[PDB]
Amino acid sequence: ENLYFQMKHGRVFIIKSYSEDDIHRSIKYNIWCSTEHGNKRLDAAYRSMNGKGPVYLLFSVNGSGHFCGVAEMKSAVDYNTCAGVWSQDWKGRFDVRWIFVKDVPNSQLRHIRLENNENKPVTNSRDTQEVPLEKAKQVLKIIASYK
Ligand SMILES: CNc1ncnc2c(Br)[nH]nc12
Repeated sequence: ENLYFQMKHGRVFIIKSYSEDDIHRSIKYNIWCSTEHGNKRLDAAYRSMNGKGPVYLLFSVNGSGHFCGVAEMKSAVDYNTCAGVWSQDWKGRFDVRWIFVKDVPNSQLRHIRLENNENKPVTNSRDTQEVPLEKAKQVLKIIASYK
């Protein structure tokens, strides 16, 4: 048995990227940026957490068929930073720490559905879709165990 993930503090968000370049840059420099509304949502969650638990980011490139890894949010959002550092010319930056870098096919995860998103498969989420914690524990377990 593995009962590690089944912890009652933590918040988990889907991150969708159109760009494989942005993913590589994120892993290289441990930073990320979302849309304006995505940034606001992540920033609110990080600050309300007050270090009592992690904010996890589950990354997937749009259209790729797989998640590509897991990172923890590690700072609030800085909204006034150098423009143009990502593939398309994004307002701001925050720190992350990449945890897993591995491809996990959507087939491994499509059966987990999100009650807060019309019971759609977690694999059908938009950028910064939040994941209920009890579903997030199931997703993290499948990702950590995929080979
Ligand atoms: C740099 N950040 C991003 N890059 C590419 N696509 C994204 C979406 Br969709 N939301 N944030 C994104």
